[PDB]
Amino acid sequence: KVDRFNGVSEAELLTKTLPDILTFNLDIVIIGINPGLMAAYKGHHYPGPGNHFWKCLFMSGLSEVQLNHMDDHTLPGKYGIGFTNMVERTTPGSKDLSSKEFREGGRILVQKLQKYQPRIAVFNGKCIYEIFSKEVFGVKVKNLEFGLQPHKIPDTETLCYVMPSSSARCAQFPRAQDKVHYYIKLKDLRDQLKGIERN
DNA sequence: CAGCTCTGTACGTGAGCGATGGACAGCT
DNA sequence: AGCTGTCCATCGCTCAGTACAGAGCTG
Repeated sequence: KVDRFNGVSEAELLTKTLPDILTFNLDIVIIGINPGLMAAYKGHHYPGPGNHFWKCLFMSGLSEVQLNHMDDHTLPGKYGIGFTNMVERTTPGSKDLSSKEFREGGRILVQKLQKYQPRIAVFNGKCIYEIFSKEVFGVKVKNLEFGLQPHKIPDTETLCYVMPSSSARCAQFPRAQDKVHYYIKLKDLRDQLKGIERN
């Protein structure tokens, strides 16, 4: 046996959830798939020592310094960034989640986005946008692409932006460096929106 | 046949944890 | 010089979505 959670069982973590960090007037809401074990353990967003989220946020220039999971509550006020997940239930990986859980998450998610109305809904993972698109827009494309989506959240001006998951489980974008392009394009989209709005 | 959905599988990089053993200091 | 134990550098093992082939299904 290997002690990964400082004496806390995996079974206890599987019962924990991760709070949303949402406010009104946000530029960005990072939508994770669900909490992984370390996120359920810490009660903070993307604490995975290998998770690329905080590294990509810094390397892209979305944060001026390298931040970590303990900084997640400062993001709404300082950077205009919030957090939620498509699915509430904690699991080791995306593969443990059922189609029903994802669709229930999708309905709750669109209601949250319609309430907070961030400038950009950022899907941190292709898999959750695949479900969201079919469920909310009734659209299923053969080749779903990353980046800006051609659909706004219904009854809002909220854009949908898709990125490969920040999880290092994903072999197709093996390093933080391979995902940073999407974070840079996110920053550019944010800056472009703030330019049009300011007169 | 030809699209589709569904499921099983393979995949690159970097980090914590636990085991290993060489360096070395304190003893006598 | 001989013994013994700690430190810690280092290594192996495990871990943290996505694309796609092929089966099964249906138009």
